[PDB]
This record gives sequence, C-alpha cells and structure tokens, in this order.
Amino acid sequence: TEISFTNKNDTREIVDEVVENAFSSVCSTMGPNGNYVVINQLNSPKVTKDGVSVARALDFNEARRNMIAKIITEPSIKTDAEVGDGTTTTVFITYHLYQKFKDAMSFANTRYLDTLIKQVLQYIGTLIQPGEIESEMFRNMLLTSSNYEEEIVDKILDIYREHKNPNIHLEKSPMLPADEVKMTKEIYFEGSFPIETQVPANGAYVVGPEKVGVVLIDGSIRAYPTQLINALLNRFIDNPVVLMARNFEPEVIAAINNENQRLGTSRIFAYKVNAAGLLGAGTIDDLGRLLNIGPVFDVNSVDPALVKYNDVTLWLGRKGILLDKSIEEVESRADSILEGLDNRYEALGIIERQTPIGRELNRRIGRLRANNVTIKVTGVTVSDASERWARYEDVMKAARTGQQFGVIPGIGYGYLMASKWLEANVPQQSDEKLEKCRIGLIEVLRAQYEHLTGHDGSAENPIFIDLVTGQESDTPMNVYDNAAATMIALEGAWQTAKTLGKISNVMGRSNTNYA
Amino acid sequence: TEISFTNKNDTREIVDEVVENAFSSVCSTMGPNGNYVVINQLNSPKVTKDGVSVARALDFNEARRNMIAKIITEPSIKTDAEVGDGTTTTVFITYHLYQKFKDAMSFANTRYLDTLIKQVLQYIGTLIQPGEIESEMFRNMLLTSSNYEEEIVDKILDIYREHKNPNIHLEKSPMLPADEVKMTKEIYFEGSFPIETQVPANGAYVVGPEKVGVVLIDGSIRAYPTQLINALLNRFIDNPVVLMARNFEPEVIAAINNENQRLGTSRIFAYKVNAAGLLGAGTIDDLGRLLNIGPVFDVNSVDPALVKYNDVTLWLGRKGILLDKSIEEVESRADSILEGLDNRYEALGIIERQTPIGRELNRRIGRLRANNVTIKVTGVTVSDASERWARYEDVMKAARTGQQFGVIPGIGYGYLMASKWLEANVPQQSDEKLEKCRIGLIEVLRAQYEHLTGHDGSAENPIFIDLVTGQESDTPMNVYDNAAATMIALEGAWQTAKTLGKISNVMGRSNTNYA
Amino acid sequence: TEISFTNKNDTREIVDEVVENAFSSVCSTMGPNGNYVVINQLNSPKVTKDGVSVARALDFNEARRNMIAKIITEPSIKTDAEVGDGTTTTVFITYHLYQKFKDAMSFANTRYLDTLIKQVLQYIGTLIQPGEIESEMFRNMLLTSSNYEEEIVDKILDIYREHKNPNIHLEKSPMLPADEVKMTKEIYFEGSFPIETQVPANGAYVVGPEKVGVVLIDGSIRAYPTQLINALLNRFIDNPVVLMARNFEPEVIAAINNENQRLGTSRIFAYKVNAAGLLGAGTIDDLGRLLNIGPVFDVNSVDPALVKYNDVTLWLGRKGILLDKSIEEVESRADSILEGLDNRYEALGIIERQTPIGRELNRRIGRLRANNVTIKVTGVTVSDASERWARYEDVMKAARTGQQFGVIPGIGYGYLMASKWLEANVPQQSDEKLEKCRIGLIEVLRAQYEHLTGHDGSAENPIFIDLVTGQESDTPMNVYDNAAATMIALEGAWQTAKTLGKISNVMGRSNTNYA
Repeated sequence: TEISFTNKNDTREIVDEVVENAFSSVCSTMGPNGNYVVINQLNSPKVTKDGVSVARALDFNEARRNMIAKIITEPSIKTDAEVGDGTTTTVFITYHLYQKFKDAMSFANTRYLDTLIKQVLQYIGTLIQPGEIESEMFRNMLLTSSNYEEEIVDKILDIYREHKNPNIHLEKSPMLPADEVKMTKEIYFEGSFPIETQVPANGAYVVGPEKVGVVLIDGSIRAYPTQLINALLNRFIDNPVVLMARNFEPEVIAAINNENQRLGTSRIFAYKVNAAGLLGAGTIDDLGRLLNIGPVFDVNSVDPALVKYNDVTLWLGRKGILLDKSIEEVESRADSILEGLDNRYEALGIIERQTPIGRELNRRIGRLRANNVTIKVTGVTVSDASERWARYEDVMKAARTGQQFGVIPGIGYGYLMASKWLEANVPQQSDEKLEKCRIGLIEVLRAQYEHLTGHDGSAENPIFIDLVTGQESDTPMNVYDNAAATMIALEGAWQTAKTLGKISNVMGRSNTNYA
Repeated sequence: TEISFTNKNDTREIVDEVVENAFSSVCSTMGPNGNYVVINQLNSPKVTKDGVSVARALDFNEARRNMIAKIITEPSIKTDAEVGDGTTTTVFITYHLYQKFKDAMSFANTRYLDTLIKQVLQYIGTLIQPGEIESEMFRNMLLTSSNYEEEIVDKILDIYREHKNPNIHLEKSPMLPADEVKMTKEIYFEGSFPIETQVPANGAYVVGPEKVGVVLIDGSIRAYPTQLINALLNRFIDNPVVLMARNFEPEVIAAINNENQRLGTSRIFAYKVNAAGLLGAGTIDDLGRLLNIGPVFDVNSVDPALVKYNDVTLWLGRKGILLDKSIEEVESRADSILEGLDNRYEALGIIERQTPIGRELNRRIGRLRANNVTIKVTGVTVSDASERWARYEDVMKAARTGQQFGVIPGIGYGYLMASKWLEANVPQQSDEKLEKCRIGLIEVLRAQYEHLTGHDGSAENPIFIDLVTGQESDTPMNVYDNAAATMIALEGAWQTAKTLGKISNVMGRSNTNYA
Repeated sequence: TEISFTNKNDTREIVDEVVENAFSSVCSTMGPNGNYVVINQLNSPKVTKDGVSVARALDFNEARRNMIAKIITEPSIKTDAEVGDGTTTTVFITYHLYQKFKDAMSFANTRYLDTLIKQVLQYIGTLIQPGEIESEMFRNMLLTSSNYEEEIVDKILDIYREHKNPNIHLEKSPMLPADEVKMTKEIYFEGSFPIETQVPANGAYVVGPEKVGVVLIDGSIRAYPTQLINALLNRFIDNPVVLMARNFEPEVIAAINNENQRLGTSRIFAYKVNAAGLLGAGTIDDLGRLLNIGPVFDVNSVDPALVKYNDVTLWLGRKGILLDKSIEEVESRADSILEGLDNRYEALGIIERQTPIGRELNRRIGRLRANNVTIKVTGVTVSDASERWARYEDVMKAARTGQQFGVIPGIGYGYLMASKWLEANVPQQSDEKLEKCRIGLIEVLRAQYEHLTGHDGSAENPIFIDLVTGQESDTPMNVYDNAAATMIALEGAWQTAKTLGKISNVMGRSNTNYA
C-alpha cells in the first residue's frame, strides 16, 4: 500500500499530474489581475497574490506526488531567495518546456537546445536596455510589491536617493517607534579571529591601541608560519602582530603554543579574509599602505614568518581602524574609491549581458566603497514586521538589479523580439527533423506574453510578432507601455528553468529506500 | 484523505456553496420575522436572533469549507469592531456582490467596482443627514437591537435625555434590582506601576501632600526620566512629582539606579500616556493643558540634560487633584465649552464627505472632557450579563455614531435613493458592455428592497422606483416609514462588503504548508 | 503478514516482475540519454542517474519481492565495491541472460554455456588495452571533462608522473591560489578503542610512542584470555603494553574492563586489526620487527600475557605511530614496501588478464605503499568549485581504475568483438538443439551495444562494420571513436550476471521462517 517501482506509466502520469496542478496555481495568478490563493496554515487561512509561498506550500499527500513536486518548487523559490521576484515566469515556462516529452536525447535536440538557448541568452543580453534610473523603479514597484506598502518604496528611494550601493543594512524592529535612516561612515569587510588569545579584546574584538604593527601576506604562506624568530622579535613586547591572509591558515593554529606557551609575550594575530574571489590583488590593496596600513603583498609564499622588512608601533594610519568579527576601517582616504571606480566602470562595461564571473570583483568592491546607511522600521506586530521585512527584501534586491544589473523592458518583449531573432537565426531543417520540430517549438517562447494578455483579452500573439509590441511594449488594449519586468530573474531564471524543463521530462521512475 | 488542490471544478462548487449556507444563516434572522437559529453550545442549545454569534459559530466539518468561510465570518465581526451592527447587511450584500463570479479582467468590471462604489461614497457624503435627535434614535431602536430588548436603550435614551454622552463608566453589578445612574466629580484616567517602587502610597494609593510641583516630559524620553536631580531636590522631603512619560523603555531601565539606589528619598510616580491619534491637534491638547497637569512641552530633540529652563511653584490651581489607582481631578476651568464648539465645527464642517478616518474623537476623546456617569445594571450571572453586555456595547456605539457622526434615515432609504443616484449617475450603456452589465448589477442594489419586502409581499421593484421610497419604503402593510438604520455601518461595512465580495469570488485554490 | 508458500508459477511471476522491472529501471539510465531515477529519502527526494544508488534502492514493499530483489542486487553492489562501476551492466545483462528462463531444462547446456562464457571471457582477456601511462589516458582525461580545467585534468597526471599509485583525496576551501599537493607518509589500517582508558589520548586518540612494548596476537583471539594481567603487572610502567588483537574480539572484554581497567592499570591496548588477509599479518610485521611491533606471531591466540616471549620495547625506529579511529603511521623508513610489494608488482604480471584471484588481493596488498595526496579544491564561485569538485571526484576514479584495472575499448567493442569471435565461433558448432538455441542467444551478447545505441539506433548483426566497429572503436554517432570503459566492469559484470542468470530460473519457490 505504498511507493515502490512505478514503471513508467504511473510515473509518467504522475509527472504529467503535478506539472499541471502546480502550473495552474501560478498560471491564473499572473500580473495585474492578480488572482488570490488561500494557503492554510496551522492557524487561520492566509490569502496571497504571488506564487512564492504558493510554491512553498504545494503539498499533496501521496508522497509520490509531493516528492515530485519537491523539485518543481525548489529552484523556482530558490531564484527568489536570490533575487526576490521572478518565480511566476520560471514555474510557467517550465511547463512550456515540459512540452519536450520526446526530445531528451543528449546529442541532437539538446545540443541544439543548449546552443539555441545560448543564442537566446545572447540576443537577450544584446536586447537588454539600461534600466538604471529610479523613476522606472517607480514603475517596477507597481507590481513587485503588488501596490501594498509604498512606504518601503519611499524608504528605498531615500536609500538610493543617497549615493549608489552603500552598506545596505539588515534590521527589523521588535520595538515600536523610530523609523530611522542614518548615513554613516563605515568600510566593513570580513576579517575575524583564529583563536580568542590572538585578540587584544574579548567583548567586541576592537584593537585597543592605534598605530599597530600589521604584517601583510595575502596568499598561501606555505612556510608553516610557526617560525616567528625575528619577525615577532621586532615587535616582541610592542604591539599585536596582525597577519591578514586568504584561507591558508594551516595546522600552525595548533602551533600557537610556540609563541603563547613558549617564548613570546606578543599578541600574534593571523586569520583569513573573505571567500574565493578574484581579489588576490585587491583584498590586500584595500588593507595596506594605499589606505595606510602596510605592504600590498602578492599571492605568494615568499617573505616567511622568520623575519620582516620593518615593523613599527607607528604602523597604522590616523583613521578608524578596529578589528572585529569583520574588520572595520572608517575614513578611507583614496584607494577604496580608486578600486571602486575601477570595478564601477567594470560593472558599467559588462552590465548589458550581465556575465558576473570575471566581474565579481564586485562581490565586495562596490559593496564596500560607498560607506553605510543603517535602516530601522516601525513594527507594531511581529507578523506585519516580518511582512514588511519580506517586502524590504523584495525591494532591496530589485534595487540591486536596477543598479548593478539593470531592468529589462516589457514582459514578453524579450521573448517576442527573440522570436524576431529566431527568424533572424537559422530557421531551416537542421541535422535532425526533431531539431526542426524543436525550432518550431522554440518558436513558442511567446507563450508568456500570450498567457499574460490572455488575462486581459485577447491572447493572439502571432500578429504581435511583427511590429505592434515594441519598444518597452507588450501591448494590451490599455496603454501599450509603462510595464517593465526586471532583468536577471528573467534571464538566469529562464536558463535554470530550461534545465527544469529538460530535467523533469527525463525523469522516469520513483523508488523508496532509506539511502 | 486530506488537503489537495481544488481547481476549478472542485472549487467553484465549494465556494459558490459557502456563501449560501452561510447566506441563509444570517439572511433569515433579519427584520420582524426573526426566524431563529439554534446555535449548539458545549452544553444545551442556545437559540439566537442576532447574527453576531450566528456568524461566529459558522462551522462546517471539512477543513476546506471551514477554511474558506473563515474570511466571510471575519468581516462580519469586523463590522462589530467598526460599530457593532450591520453584520447581516455585510453577509447579504457580499452575496449580492458575489455576482462577480467571472468578471476578473482589469479595466471595466473592476474599476466600476472601485469608482462606482467611490461615487456611492460620494452620495454617502451627500445623502447622510446627520441625525442627532433622539426621536430618530427612537426610530433606530425599533429594529437595531433585532427587536429584543429595550431596557438598556431606555437607559441610554435617559442618558441622552440628560447631559449627552458623558464618561459612561464601565462596571458590572451583582445585584438584581435598582439600576444606578450616578454622577460623580471625576475626570477619569488610570495609573499603575511598571516597577514596584513607582507607586506613592501602599495603603490606599492616595498621595499624602497636595500642591505638587508637577513637571512633565511628554515626548520620547530615552532616559526613562531620571533627570529629576534639581526639580526633585527642590521638593526633596515634601512630595513626589506626579510624572507622565512615554512607552519607550530602553536598556537604561537597569540604570534607573541613578535615582532608585542613589540619593533621593523621593516617592516617584511614572506611567505612560495613550497612543498616537490622527486628530493630533485635539488628542494631545486635551492631555496637556485641558487636564491642567503641568506644562505643554513641544515635540523636538533639542535642549539636552545639561540645563533646563525653569520650574515654577504656582503653575497649578486650587481644584480637585489627587493621585489614586485612577487619578481624580475635578473643576477644570475655562477652555472646555469653547473648545468643544470649535472642535465640533472642525469635525462637522468640511468633512461632510464623511470618511471614517478623520473624525476619531469618538474613540475616547470626550470621555476625558465630560466628567463621569457611573452605571450599575441587573447582573446576577456571568452569562446573561455578558449577553446584555454585548448588546450594551452594540447599542451604545451606534448611539455614539448618532451623537458624533449622525444617523441616516431608514433601511430601504439608503439603497432605493442610492439607486436614484444611479440615475443621477449614468444609467445608460457605459463605455463597455461589461460596464453596462456592472451598472445593471448595481441596479440590483434593490435586492435590499426585495429582501425587506419579501418577508411580507410583494417584491415588485420596477413600479415603486419613483415616488414611494421615503423613508425606508420597502413596502410592508404596516407604516411605510419611521425606522432608521445607522451610518458608519452602511459606509464601512459596505466598503468591506465590496472588498470581500471581491475577494472570495476569484479565490480558487486551497493549499497547505504547516508553519 | 502471510509470507507463505508461493507455488510455483507465482514464483515465476514473482521473479519475472522483479527481473523485468529491475531491468527497465536501469536499462534506460545507461548511455547518453540517461533518464533519471528519483530515489526517495525518508525526507525530500534525491535525483540520481547511476545504477549504484538505484540498485541500493530497488525496494518493493512486499516481503516476497524484497526477497527476490535481494539476489539480483547483491552482485550489483558487490561489483562496485570491487571496483566502482559495473553495476548497471551487471543487472542489465542479467535480464538479457534470463531469456535462458525458457530453457529451464539446462544441465545439458550449462556444462556447455558456463564453459563457453569462460572462453568468451578469455577472448575479452585477449582484447586488452593495458592503459597505465598517460598516452591514451590523456585522451581519457580529455574525454571525461571535455578538457574542463587543465589543473583538474593534468594535475592528477602530474601526481602519477612522480609518485606511484597514491591514495588520492580532495577537499574544499574558498580560496583562489594553487591546489595543495600533500605527499605525506601515512598508511591506512584499522584500530580504535575498546574503552577510552586504553588509549593514551582522547581527542585524536594519538599514541605517544616511546619504549613501546608490544605483545602480538595476529590471529583471531579465541583462547579467551582473562589472564592478560600478569605480564601487564610485570610490565606496568616499563612499557606501554600493546596487545594487538583481531576484529573478532570475544566477550572476554567484559572480563577485561573490570580487570585491567582496575588494579593493574598500565597503558594497555587490546583492540582490532584489519580483515583476514596477508596484510592482516603484514601491516603488523612491516612495522613489526622493522619498526617496533614485533616478530611474526602466527594466526592464533596462543601464549597470553602471563609473560611475553621477549620484552621488545626499545626498538623505536625511524617511524611514527599514531592510534586513531584507525591507527596509522607517519614517515616510516624501513623496507615495509620492499618486503612484499615487489612480489605484488610481479604479481601485477597477471594484469594482462587480471584474474579475480588478485583483483582483491593486489589492491589490498600493494596499494598501501607510500604518500597519499590530499588536496583542496578551488574556484572563484561556490558553484564552479562544486562543479570541478564533483568532476575531479569523477576523474580520480577512472584514473585509479586505469592504474589498477586497465582501460578497454568499451561500449560494445568488447562484446562485439566477442560476438564476432563467436560467429567464426568457439569451434564446436553446436549440434545440440539446446546448445544451438543457446549459441543463438549468446549471439545476444550483442544486446548491450544494441540497446545502448538503440536509445537512438541502430545495431544489427550485418551492421557490425558500419556502426559497431565503424569507425573501429567505441562509436557514438558524432565522431565514431574516442570512448573507453573500464575493463573489470565488462569482465566481472559478465561473470556474476551469469551467476544470476543461472539462479532466478533454477529458482522455484519461496518459503518463510526465522532460521
């Protein structure tokens, strides 16, 4: 009376059965006619607009059906865990590419669906328009908040009414009053303690003295740095010898006794910086003498822990320098601004296609340079504080898109003009007739605008291939414009839902063990 | 055997049904023919007229229908949170606005439920005569209690036959005869302790010495005001300052030892004031100067704890001032009558349109100006005193809307003349055939006519449009007029009958997560 | 509950509904068009491909079908316990050997068939490519990753360039610079604690080897010595008394934790060794007389710790011993490998055929030699780091098998040189009609290549030279060459699928009891 081999037809019509009634709960709910769904709780019923929590609660009770829906819901909500909004297109064209019931073979109709979606990504990134200003973020907030609380919209318009991308703050309010927006000076990036005995403080880990001797070795110092025989002897009773590096902290974390238990009353300190990024020349550059600490040392195992060039109790600069769980420098002089302008024009160059890898020096640079704005809300109840927190997370990632990424034009416009492009690209019968059938099916990218204007009437997209829907235009019979979806959801979520449409049809069984 | 999807065929016939056997549940119990409903209890049955408990006990057995009807039983009690009555108006016309089964497209058949009910709100501001005389409350009380009990209504008509709407005190009475209506010498609000040392007396809570130098810090006091080091040391042995504070208690509440544990033999008192109201020009002017407690200090963040302005002795006057469990102050002097005239012109003059927000003096503001009336009623048992207590709170708030808002004429008046308003507004074929259909459906705001005169016969509405309708004329063979329905019910319960006959039609799913 | 007699056709169709739907489980998951299998957990699913984690999970609910699928899958996980792959080829070709089902009368053509399959395997052990150098192994690493990363590709080749046959390990670290090649001398073998009082350490269990007096029980400790305290008392602080025992510890340990933990409380060790093999007596001997454990003790439990043979304590050599969860060494210098591993290297003269006598033996004895490279993965994002993580995990297994088990031209090239070899046959042309039908179905040695291309098509027996051996290699329908499988898979899979096609039709019934 349970689940076992289902072969294949009770797992053919069990995956034709939950890509339908998890599709039809976010096919009606699209857009301005934003049809509600009541989700039960343990408690009283909640009623909702969007498919986010709907896909969270897509719970059947036959553990087969629930099991299979546990993957059609999963990246469609992980994508909005990333970017906030954009599920309702993913969980839509994951059914319009689940029309691929036959074409699961690796060579022909998925090499011409890797390359064809590759040209689609190419023409999209070509087609992307500079959605940067906040008066069309006023247009985006019409739908990304479901016009619920424009107070958070006014807050984030005050946020990026200040300089672009400061330390955008994360804070709720259990207390009642004081909506607060404070522009402060903070250069906050990661650096912590290896051992509690390495820190001058223990409460807030702040370095006690200023002008403190800091040794700077960025890369893998593979000398096994327990051999502090003259480098530590330069600063023997003087100051905490601070080392900052990447993640190469070897078993010398057990050889701390060679100074602490053995000779050496100094206050040695040696820990890593943020995770794997291209900042091998930047994450020591923002530290050092370019912002007045010390030498910008290359990723190398040279200049070991034995002896240094020179260390002094005049070593830091006359700015705000404190070790923390993530080390804090205030009053940055020039170099953070230099690397920030460098990666700013780097984030102006390749913003249009938006390939992050190669540009994700912007993982920190751009997050770091513009200083700090701290935020506080008014929470009258835990429930609506969490709701306005979720809406704050909606609008702040949308602001991240509208600044670092961009905002694409209208809704199916990047698909209907992609259908012009799939008239521009190869329309012939390719090396397989299934590939010609597949370009006949990737003619049907336009289903998103088709179904969206089927909320308003009528759903006749093939006339609208030619000229009528353009530009920033996916024309209903209302206004023809003033609707622009966001960008990186509509592109990366597009690609990972192509992976969804080719994965959930190449699924063909179900079993039950325990591992 | 549990929750699933229901769409559409299992959710058209699951929410087209629970606005029927929750429709006959509170449309039967209307009017003269008060066709009872047996509500089961934990015990023996209760038999009921009034639709409050009839809505509150709306319990099917399936979690689906229960889960749906939880949001149609909720505006019924939100009507009671608004005024107290109008529940069966709400459920009746949320079903006669459940004629939006299929009309979900964007422009026409939603904006003639937005703008058309906006014009009906315009004719609410136009139509409602402010009924202040109690001979129209006489017309209200014939049916507004569901023709059940007139003794408490006779009590409140004696109150409004005496000095109208005083501070009616709230207290039970465990004795059978002798309903007491007594007038005392009281201006009434309360005071208690957040901290055990913050009460002056321990025997009977009465402060010993009079002629207190009473300083006030009105705004957000982050210090939890232990700042009294000079104005308290000028009255070091005499008496404690009767202080008033705000609800902001930060981490300094452990640091109030600067007054508690340190010097100062004082007997200090501190408590909060009410929350913020949007008639701020009246609901802090009644607190600061009209009670004559102390100074009127402005809301700002200037003048820190270094030095203050002045402390005078003779700020108060020879009147009744005593601190107790509830503070007693008697004989306010000069501003009450002229201020009451000024604020009644301010709350009657330019708000003829009558939005509910904008005239919220009827919350409590007026029970602080007017002195006191203590009442003692026929209570012998918790159950029936609770029942007449619920009916008491139903009738007195409708009476206070008759005192501070007004009372519109009758039940058949506000739809059969607001259908003359749909001849004042456009009755022909509008800009869309969907708009023509929508005003043809709002032409059936005479369903109230049909429902009132179908208890007696007959519901022949096309003839009696022109001249018969006044007042309340949904023609019985009795009187044709002379009973009145209340005002803010037929506005606000009307508005939430619009929105919740606009919600529970388009909802088409019922899912589950579990917290 | 009613586990009973099936009789007997209900054991034809309790095994034809196990072997057939076990076959349609993992006959699709081969090849390019790998249709996934969704293994459940008792939580949310795990979507996988290979027949390893499918054949773990071929779990019908019924106790008859579980009973039958416990014999088709015990070779499927013993196959990849032996090497790492060959599972899906095993339990595929068991169904294509279980059309011998119809020829249940088998003893005439089982002396024939099983000797024929020996000659077929002899021909497969004629069709050899002993790929040990990086000539075509370069093509293998080129083909397993499409040259993903030349670090990931050529780095393990660089490990094989200098250091012979290492134990390769990999880790993660969120850092960019080069991978951490760690050629450190530790050799894995087994030993842990019976009681925490036995080990000198408790964090990492590391022994502190000095004057180490070891008494050796190499064998199964079966003489039940409770008398192990006399030489313990004679050798109390004179040495850390180390008794080595087998993994078969009897329940004398309940008479030891109350005896030797008590008075007579020296640093006593008595726990497990590795499994029953020649290095079961070899890992205690190469570190034995050479590096202070002791001379050869026979596989026995004779002469307990009344008194030792010799008091061998101070043989502390150029070595490092550390007890662990499994006790290992650090930097041994004696001829531990020159004692026996040269005999294993000349026993790698079999690796032409690589007979199963040896496929366990010389991996267990020979691959415990020297340095074991343990690295950490890099990658500028988490996602690509996980990608090259998994892909380096992939490539090290094929590299291990290429060093270990050879690399054959695979897909059907083994099987369809074999079927051509059986066309111009094993020269006894079958005069027996049973044997003639059986050689006609050992012409369904072709079905693995046939079905592997028949996911797309096409293999027929006059289409040898065109599609099978055109072009003269493993031929996918792009380039017709450059693919390779591991040779042990299409050797041992064929052997044990013969011993599952010999069962399961000479199976006739199904009883129950608990012994």
